Amino acid sequence: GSDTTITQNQTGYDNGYFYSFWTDAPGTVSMTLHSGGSYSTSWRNTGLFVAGKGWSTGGRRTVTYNASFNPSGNARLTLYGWTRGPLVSYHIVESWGTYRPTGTYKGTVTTDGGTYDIYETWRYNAPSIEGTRTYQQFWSVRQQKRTSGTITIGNHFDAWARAGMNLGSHDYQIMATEGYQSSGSSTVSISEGG
Repeated sequence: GSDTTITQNQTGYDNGYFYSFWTDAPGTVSMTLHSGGSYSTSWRNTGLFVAGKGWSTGGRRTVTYNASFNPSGNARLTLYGWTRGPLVSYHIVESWGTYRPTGTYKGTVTTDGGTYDIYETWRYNAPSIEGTRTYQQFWSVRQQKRTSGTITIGNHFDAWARAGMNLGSHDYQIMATEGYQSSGSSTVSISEGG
């Protein structure tokens, strides 16, 4: 055999790609690690989770992904990442389930054949790569859903910066499946390149 299925919070390297798996509802969600930059998830009556593959150090890299994205309920297909100093999490949302994420609207960016709404939100006393903290979240949310294509990440970072949304030093960067409650599955493949 050889793919590996995991169910407990962890990060690591699998098949040459960084991966992260996090949930507050152990036993209700799992992640299966495939060749290269690919993984699957499955969840049933879950709490909160985020899982994906990518890079332990994020940056402006152009990336291309392909996904099967099958949420029953609230979920997102996202290029997701973290920075420190300042501590920030960001989300480039390509698709979503029942709910389309929003926040304080700060403009749009048109890139990779689509137009994205830019938002800022704050999280208070929440889980983060630095423990329980209060910090900013940055968002680009596509105006129409898609489940494959290229993301020129630098274009998002630049647009955020024009709106005063400043990033710190990069920690990890993954093509993530995010979920809140309900059930579903995904299979996601990510790679550098256009």
